[PDB]
Amino acid sequence: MEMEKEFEQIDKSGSWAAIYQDIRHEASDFPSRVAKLPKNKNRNRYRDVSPFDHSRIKLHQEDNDYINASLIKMEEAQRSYILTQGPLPNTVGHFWEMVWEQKSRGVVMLNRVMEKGSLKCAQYWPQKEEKEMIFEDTNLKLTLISEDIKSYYTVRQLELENLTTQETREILHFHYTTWPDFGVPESPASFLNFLFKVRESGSLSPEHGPVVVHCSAGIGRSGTFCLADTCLLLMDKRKDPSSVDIKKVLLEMRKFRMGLIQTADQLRFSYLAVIEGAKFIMGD
Repeated sequence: MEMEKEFEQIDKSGSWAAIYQDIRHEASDFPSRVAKLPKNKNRNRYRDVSPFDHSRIKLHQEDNDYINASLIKMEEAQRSYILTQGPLPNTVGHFWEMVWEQKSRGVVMLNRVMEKGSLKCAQYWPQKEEKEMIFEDTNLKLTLISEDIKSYYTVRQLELENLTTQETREILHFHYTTWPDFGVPESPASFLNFLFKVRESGSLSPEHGPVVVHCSAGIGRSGTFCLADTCLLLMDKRKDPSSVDIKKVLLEMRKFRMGLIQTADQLRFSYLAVIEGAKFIMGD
């Protein structure tokens, strides 16, 4: 069923809550035993959001290999993403350790450091060229190279140095700054414009490791980003673009991380973004 028609159908009948609850009922449940170990309580921002053991990212240290992050592997679309929580004060060094070990080219950030008067993630990158950051627990140096501030997003060039080997790499930070404190955006135009800028950079391409994407919990805004990307890529690839079923793709992605898409408003917005973004994918 053409999603666009399915869309008007749900909208006229006002069934978005009932659709979303079907998804929550059919979604996978797998064990997350490593996340719940007592030695990791201060590595988890929220008690009810954990990586499954089968898909979690492991740090390459013998000490404690745990970080609240998951590998979403999309086999038909040939895309992979790492979804993670906003870094905590005790995990900023683990975050950049992961970015290095997994060979990512880009980091995607969908939240502000402060929202609704409270801190949603640590200030984990440097704000001035001449004031670099050193993560002594994981032996890494991070320097701001350049900054391009636009109306709806900011792009930053960062240098990450492994102080153990003195290798350096360029990391691109893509920061969407205008998601509202409550609800979802009214039009998906600026979110789609942002997604295409990430694509154009090479950060989503198979010559690099998976992009790292995060919001506060790493499941809501972050889920919207990867669901919309994967769905548009499948409409490109398939003989019949109408065969792309957004609810089935979301359930496949939830085999890899719990809770992706947090509200019925986020579900609706994901439909809207795919429908509108298809009006370039099909040749316009």
